[PDB]
Amino acid sequence: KKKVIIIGAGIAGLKAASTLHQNGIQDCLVLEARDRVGGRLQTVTGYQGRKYDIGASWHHDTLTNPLFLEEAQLSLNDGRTRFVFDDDNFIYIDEERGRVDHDKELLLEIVDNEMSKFAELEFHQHLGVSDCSFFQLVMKYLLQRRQFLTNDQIRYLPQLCRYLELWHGLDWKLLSAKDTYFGHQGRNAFALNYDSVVQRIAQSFPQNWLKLSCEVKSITREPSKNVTVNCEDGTVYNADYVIITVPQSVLNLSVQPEKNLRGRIEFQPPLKPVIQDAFDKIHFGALGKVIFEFEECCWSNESSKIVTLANSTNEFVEIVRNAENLDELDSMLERTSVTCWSQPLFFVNLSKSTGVASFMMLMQAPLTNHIESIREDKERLFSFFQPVLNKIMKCLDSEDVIDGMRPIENIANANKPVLRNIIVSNWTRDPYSRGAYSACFPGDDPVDMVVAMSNGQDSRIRFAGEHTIMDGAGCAYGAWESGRREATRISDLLKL
Amino acid sequence: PAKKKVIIIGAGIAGLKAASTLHQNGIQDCLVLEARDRVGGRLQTVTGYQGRKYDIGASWHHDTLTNPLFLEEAQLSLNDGRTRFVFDDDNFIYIDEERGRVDHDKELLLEIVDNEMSKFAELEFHQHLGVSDCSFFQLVMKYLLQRRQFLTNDQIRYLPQLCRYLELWHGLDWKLLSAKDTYFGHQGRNAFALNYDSVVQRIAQSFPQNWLKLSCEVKSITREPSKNVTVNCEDGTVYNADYVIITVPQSVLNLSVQPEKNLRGRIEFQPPLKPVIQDAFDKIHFGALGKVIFEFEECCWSNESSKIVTLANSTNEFVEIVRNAENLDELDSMLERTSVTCWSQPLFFVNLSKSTGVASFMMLMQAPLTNHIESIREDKERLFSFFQPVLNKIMKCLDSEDVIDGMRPIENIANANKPVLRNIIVSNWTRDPYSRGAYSACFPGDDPVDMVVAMSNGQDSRIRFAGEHTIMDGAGCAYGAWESGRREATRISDLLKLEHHH
Ligand SMILES: Cc1cc2nc3c(=O)[nH]c(=O)nc-3n(C[C@H](O)[C@H](O)[C@H](O)COP(=O)(O)OP(=O)(O)OC[C@H]3O[C@@H](n4cnc5c(N)ncnc54)[C@H](O)[C@@H]3O)c2cc1C
Ligand SMILES: Cc1cc2nc3c(=O)[nH]c(=O)nc-3n(C[C@H](O)[C@H](O)[C@H](O)COP(=O)(O)OP(=O)(O)OC[C@H]3O[C@@H](n4cnc5c(N)ncnc54)[C@H](O)[C@@H]3O)c2cc1C
Repeated sequence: KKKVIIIGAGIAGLKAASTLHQNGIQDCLVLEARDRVGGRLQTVTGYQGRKYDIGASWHHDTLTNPLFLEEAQLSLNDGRTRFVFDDDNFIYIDEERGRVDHDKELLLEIVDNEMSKFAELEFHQHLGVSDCSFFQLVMKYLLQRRQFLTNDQIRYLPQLCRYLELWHGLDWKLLSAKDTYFGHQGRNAFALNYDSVVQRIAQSFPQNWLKLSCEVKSITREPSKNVTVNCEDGTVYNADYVIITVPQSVLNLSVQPEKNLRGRIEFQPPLKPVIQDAFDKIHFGALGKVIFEFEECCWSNESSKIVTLANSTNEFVEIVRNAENLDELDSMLERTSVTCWSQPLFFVNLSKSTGVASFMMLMQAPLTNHIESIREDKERLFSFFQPVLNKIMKCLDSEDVIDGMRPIENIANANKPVLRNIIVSNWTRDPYSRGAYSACFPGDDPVDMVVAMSNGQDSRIRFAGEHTIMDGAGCAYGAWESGRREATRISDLLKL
Repeated sequence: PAKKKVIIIGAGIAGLKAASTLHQNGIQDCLVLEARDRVGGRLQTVTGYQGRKYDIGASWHHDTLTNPLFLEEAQLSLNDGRTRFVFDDDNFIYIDEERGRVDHDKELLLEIVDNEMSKFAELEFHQHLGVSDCSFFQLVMKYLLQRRQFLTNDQIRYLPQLCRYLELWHGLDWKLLSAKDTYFGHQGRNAFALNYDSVVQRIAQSFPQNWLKLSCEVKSITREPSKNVTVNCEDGTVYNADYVIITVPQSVLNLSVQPEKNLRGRIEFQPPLKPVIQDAFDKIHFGALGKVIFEFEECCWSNESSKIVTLANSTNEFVEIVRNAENLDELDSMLERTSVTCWSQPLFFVNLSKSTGVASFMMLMQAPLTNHIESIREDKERLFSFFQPVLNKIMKCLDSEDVIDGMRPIENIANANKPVLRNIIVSNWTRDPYSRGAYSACFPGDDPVDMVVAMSNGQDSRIRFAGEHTIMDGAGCAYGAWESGRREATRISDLLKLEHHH
């Protein structure tokens, strides 16, 4: 039947089909479980046709990102704007204090810088079976350096640096301090429609290759040198090769009993031991998103980066100043319910960088699942997030946010910000994502997963996806790369 | 010919710490020979207007996460409430002559593109060797060419100027400075020594004061083949030592591998310095971080920040050139074409009023300016004229007015919010024969590791070396010198403990 069958039509599978096509391979299929292409790339339409990337949103590592360069070379030719560089001076807001960023007395970014360097030291060339929760690492720093920090620095620095949760979508007690501090190949570029990247790659191979709304339920290497793919609807396929691009979290279901779990793939012979073992040394984070769409911007556009700090206390300073050592420090902090001030929140002020009166808010586990479980209660959401939204507005030279999500406009706003809609992501609940992207807990190492994935179940069952490659690991451009990788190798093999 | 266990040449912080450690262990009959009438070497605190003191040599403790000297200081301050240092890392205020402030600018965002420029550099150099060095200037050109699609015009105009404050971490213009060694990461914040002479005297008074013998310049070090070191002061005194520890600045030691015996400071080695050692002098060179102190009557300006960098003049034509070049070679060439002014290079200014109370700026400067400015350090009114534009511009950006030359007090009452320059102090290191520059940075192609190896392994088992130029951790830095003196002395201590029964 089919020369190559690609499972999943995310950026991996799409690039893999595109490469297959580019090398002259025909009779390939792309089988996608969702009713759209793009996977964790998803541009959503909200109020008055504004568009948002509820999935991946930036090109990272833009000095070296081979996908981004590709995009830049297009913009160099047709002049149009595919991305904007929106790195900015973060505006940091504590509920009580207001703006703590760029402070003459607080100097929070400076000691943040010291803690990052402290972290790079505490790990690189020493090992010692280190690794601890990003939280544990920050406590260590606070112990070693308390003599050289003010009380406010001890209060507010540990909250400010929790902006790092939104890089992985994990709370700092779940984040590997090791993974917390990784370099970045340069500025970030906010994609002005990642769906246009998807569109570009998807229309670059025959559309009759793409079969939509077709979950795959099993894959079997009849040792007679072909691969049986069995879709859920019952259609079965005879494939020379298979490129499986299902998310890491999805593939993980393959190595547990009970196969009803939607998205799982039954492997016969099952995933070989060097594959199953890697799931122990790498996990999945829950970065989530919330879009607040306002009628029009009536707040300062000083910056597109605004992070609200979780509440901090005078007695956290005291406990720090008292502990003899880290065990005493960890133990003393034994001292509820969740609000919007209970964790850091990352707000992209789109009005400055794309001219659209909306905020793009990032959130993390454990908050992400809870907020995603109530994504349709738009009134709950307005209640939960109203406090930080007003603190933002007030620090941004505006006023409290009016709930204008159902009709009846009073006409007297003009300088009051009016919320018209909220969009929420769903990746934790969507059975075909089951989290955000690869992310490690303390004591993980992607290296095992990469190796296992990159070299295949056998020569016929291959793997692509953001979890399957070292450079750009967890990023859309790694996924992309991993695609071109598998397809290039198969292209050379078919091309006889 | 008196016999000494160890003889230390130079009473800089390598010498003093070495003497401190030797005494700490219990070694007796040691000697610190120093050519100057004072100890401290390139650490020296001077006094100016109304007794205000300034460290005209080293001012900061660097790498305070690890700097063992700093931790020693901080352990003492922890133990007695005394203020020995103050953390004075601030958010830089950047000043361009035309534009005024361009720091932390919502449109310009130079700090962020500076940061990417850093990563660009670091990506250019990694793993190892093969990489081939270049000038720091030329790298910034490379970054601009490679990245002009993603830089605004004002970014291309101003980023090159803003980043050159690295000249002031090295004392070297960006065309003299090695791209490789430029972004040498800093292990934490810095602490401004509140008197570095408190360090000097504390270490100086931790060994027998009769060991100290200032104003003796060492002019020859002769290793008798019969396992004894002869030392020759210029006053004719001759000494016999089991071990010597040379701590003269690399710039001074370099003269030993030239002829002309009469150069001030030069030591005559016999045997000559190891061919391993002579060679390392080609793979490292010397920096000229200078300093100038501007003392004003009182502080009548904004104390937003203790850190102010004035930008060398730039042009929009430069941007044009950057957009319209085809490659690095042709970019370099288009760049071709004034007389030097205060606006001809970055200048780093420390507003001590905020960090210490004292109404005085501590401005740092770099080769080639330093030597020219240091060579007119006595012509004060020439100094004032030369720095008056950047001084005035700074006061404009700090909510004050132009500076009144009040060096020759003729007085005025109607000065309450006008700044009055009372005194200008200038360093002198490039012209001091016993320093001959600041501390040694890297030229294009220099590998500082050669020196550290040739120094740290000694001329032989008895002629040893310490100093800022003789150690990896803290190279060029007072704690590098400090740790190096502990090194040679700790090793000598152990050897003499086992030396033939005691
Ligand atoms: C909130 C969020 C923000 C992010 N932001 C960024 C960012 O700014 N920059 C960045 O570089 N990356 C970002 N990422 C990560 C990026 O989205 C992913 O790395 C990328 O999409 C990887 O895609 P993939 O091709 O490996 O798999 P995907 O695109 O996730 O999925 C492969 C496809 O397989 C399909 N599939 C699953 N199970 C089955 C089955 N049983 N049968 C058939 N098909 C199946 C899925 O439906 C999916 O379409 C973000 C991720 C999240 C969640
Ligand atoms: C302007 C400036 C600013 C600086 N700022 C900092 C800073 O902020 N932080 C930092 O960590 N470092 C700083 N440094 C560097 C620091 O000052 C040096 O690393 C250090 O002080 C040098 O110590 P040393 O003991 O190796 O040499 P020195 O202190 O130079 O000691 C060498 C001694 O040898 C003597 N001598 C030379 N020839 C002979 C001879 N023939 N006979 C006898 N004696 C001789 C000299 O008189 C001198 O006393 C700065 C340097 C300069 C110039």
